[PDB]
Amino acid sequence: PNHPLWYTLCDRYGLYVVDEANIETHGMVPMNRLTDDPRWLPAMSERVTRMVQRDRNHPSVIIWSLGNESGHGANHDALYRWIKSVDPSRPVQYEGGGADTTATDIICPMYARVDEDQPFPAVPKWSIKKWLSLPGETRPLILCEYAHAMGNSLGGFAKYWQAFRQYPRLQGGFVWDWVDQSLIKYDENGNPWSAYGGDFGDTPNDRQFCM
Amino acid sequence: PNHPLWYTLCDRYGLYVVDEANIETHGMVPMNRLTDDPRWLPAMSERVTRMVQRDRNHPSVIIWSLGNESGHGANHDALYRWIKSVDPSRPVQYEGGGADTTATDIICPMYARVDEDQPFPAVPKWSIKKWLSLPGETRPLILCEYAHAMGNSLGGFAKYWQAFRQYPRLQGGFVWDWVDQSLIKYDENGNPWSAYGGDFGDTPNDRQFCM
Ligand code: NA
Ligand code: NA
Ligand code: NA
Ligand code: NA
Repeated sequence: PNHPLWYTLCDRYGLYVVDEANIETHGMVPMNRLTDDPRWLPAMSERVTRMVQRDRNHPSVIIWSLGNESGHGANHDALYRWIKSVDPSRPVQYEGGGADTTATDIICPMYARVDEDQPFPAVPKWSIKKWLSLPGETRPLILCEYAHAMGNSLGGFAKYWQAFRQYPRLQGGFVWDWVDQSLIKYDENGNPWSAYGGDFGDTPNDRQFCM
Repeated sequence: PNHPLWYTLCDRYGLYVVDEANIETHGMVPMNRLTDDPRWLPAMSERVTRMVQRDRNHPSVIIWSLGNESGHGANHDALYRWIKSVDPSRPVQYEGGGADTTATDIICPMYARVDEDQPFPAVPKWSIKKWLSLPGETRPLILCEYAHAMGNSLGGFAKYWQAFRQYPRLQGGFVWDWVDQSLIKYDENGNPWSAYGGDFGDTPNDRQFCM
């Protein structure tokens, strides 16, 4: 959840907002270790329910998200249902555990390609075109993350947009991401420069991957 | 319906057969002029019912077809239902009226392309990959006719097969077609040569389009 002013500005200027609970357990092995554990349901529930209680009157918020990169655990299903019950006005989405779980109203993969399949075990990233028509699948598809804009990037961006326009059920995506997470440091002469991971003596670090 | 021996041979040698009623009204304007007419329901019914009565015990027959290029009329819907009631063991397909009507269990277009839409009014031929995922669509897609093998042809054949293998619900198709419809004529020296439309003084005719 963002600073409260963000929603007011999105209401007034006009932007569709996905409001996302502060839950990410990416570094767990496996990713759902905490999210499939009922001992962690109370802490997770507060991050979801208190978001909804705060932001539910904002017209700019059109979709609730259960968080990010926390696998798919039973706690996700419980909290998916909680939202559906308390606020029927907004779809609920969540990408974890394969982007098309029972905890999402929208097929919301991250970095699924347009034409090329990436058949990872358990959590494949199918071509977005192929994903829509898998036996029994009926949901819309909007990428929660795509076209990773790191440095000299956005090659093949037009390929996504051609697909989006041709396929009714491909309804777009969210580019990753808006702004480089570089920080200002100062040299000997007091001149500013853009810094990334490791530049503060932080270790271990992931270097430029924050930009 | 074919010569009775054809089905015996397909039973014993092993080929899947689509058994198709002798109903084609292509030259009508519009194409469904007779098939939407209840006066023509009796004649149409006999061409469907008498085929099913004859061929229903052949294991090689796996799908029934209501005919070819007769648009989509209420007579098709009536006869689709007759077959489903009398023989639940086999799906029913029919391409007329846009390949995805209420008179077909299988999306069965003719010459729909792999990636390219052909958005004809009323009877569009969508990209096969796109067709599967149109809002609400759940049926398998098998082209009743594709890769028109006229003369020096079959360019782009590999594109269909790549798509068939990638997409579960793209379950193949039937090439058009097996054998040139050329006829033997003899010259002044009694030498045989291959003839087509117009070579018998038949007029009007469509020349080499039978090959
Ligand atoms: Na679209
Ligand atoms: Na990053
Ligand atoms: Na297939
Ligand atoms: Na022909």
